[PDB]
Amino acid sequence: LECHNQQSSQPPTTKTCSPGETNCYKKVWRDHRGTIIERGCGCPTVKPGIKLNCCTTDKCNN
Repeated sequence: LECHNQQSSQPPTTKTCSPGETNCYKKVWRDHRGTIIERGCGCPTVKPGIKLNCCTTDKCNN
């Protein structure tokens, strides 16, 4: 599996996940810096204050 890994509004990039990984994630929240989006491999738990999407196809987390 490859997923997108760039932050926020930066130009899209990608990485290959570790073997066995079937998830990509995108995670959006606000803090003192502004709005942050983090993208990568896997899928963390749902947390208050964070909008999370996890998807299972190449480059889906754009």
